[PDB]
Amino acid sequence: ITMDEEVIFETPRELISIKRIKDIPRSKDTHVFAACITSDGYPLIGARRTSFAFQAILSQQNSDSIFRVSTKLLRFMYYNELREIFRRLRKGSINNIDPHFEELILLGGKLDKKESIKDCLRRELKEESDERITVKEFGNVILKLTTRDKLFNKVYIGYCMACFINQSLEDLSHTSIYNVEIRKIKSLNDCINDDKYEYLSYIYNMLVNS
Ligand SMILES: C[n+]1cn([C@@H]2O[C@H](COP(=O)(O)OP(=O)(O)O)[C@@H](O)[C@H]2O)c2nc(N)[nH]c(=O)c21
Ligand code: NA
Ligand code: NA
Ligand code: NA
Ligand code: NA
Ligand code: NA
Ligand code: NA
Ligand code: NA
Ligand code: NA
Ligand code: NA
Repeated sequence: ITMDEEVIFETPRELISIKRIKDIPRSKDTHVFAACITSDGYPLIGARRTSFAFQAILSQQNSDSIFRVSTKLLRFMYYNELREIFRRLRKGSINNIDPHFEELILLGGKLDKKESIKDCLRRELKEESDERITVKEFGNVILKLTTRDKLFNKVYIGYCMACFINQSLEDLSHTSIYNVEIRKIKSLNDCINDDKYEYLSYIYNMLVNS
């Protein structure tokens, strides 16, 4: 990708614009994402601990005696989340479930006050991986990600850089991860059937092949 191509991807849930920019803004809480490449050359992706759908559902409750859920969202939730919703009612079965669902996200987080971009990336990578990810080298390319969530009608902005890390894929793939932010770190190329695979793959390719 050249300095001024903008590419717009669409999935059943998201529209996302990816555009190469020169500098990251820094205001209140800028969001910075790490596209991590392992020592053995694998692109990494996180499975968010809480799905976007279950986060939203929880935020929509307003009564101790009423629980409300759009059934369209059931296919975008984890097993434990579905169990929590239906734990008291316990009907025979439920419909529209995807047992393969995972909420794929680039690792990363919010920029602190007067925190450098690279320090933010190092710190968030450490927090989200239980101290198991360190950065050998940062890439040059900076992408701005603009995402519209089609289900909730919200727009999000973040910025992404490449992080070539010291760890191998296997280094991050024996021990389960205990974060409140992340339930798994895995190879993006183990996720070919995910709604997000095409645009995440594009991000990695643009960051390393430009
Ligand atoms: C709640 N939420 C967060 N994101 C993404 O996650 C990034 C950070 O999300 P955040 O809302 O800024 O902080 P949070 O993780 O504590 O919620 C955003 O820049 C978005 O990329 C989300 N992305 C989509 N498509 N839908 C969502 O509901 C959503
Ligand atoms: Na941001
Ligand atoms: Na049952
Ligand atoms: Na149902
Ligand atoms: Na299920
Ligand atoms: Na999905
Ligand atoms: Na994304
Ligand atoms: Na590390
Ligand atoms: Na290591
Ligand atoms: Na998806």
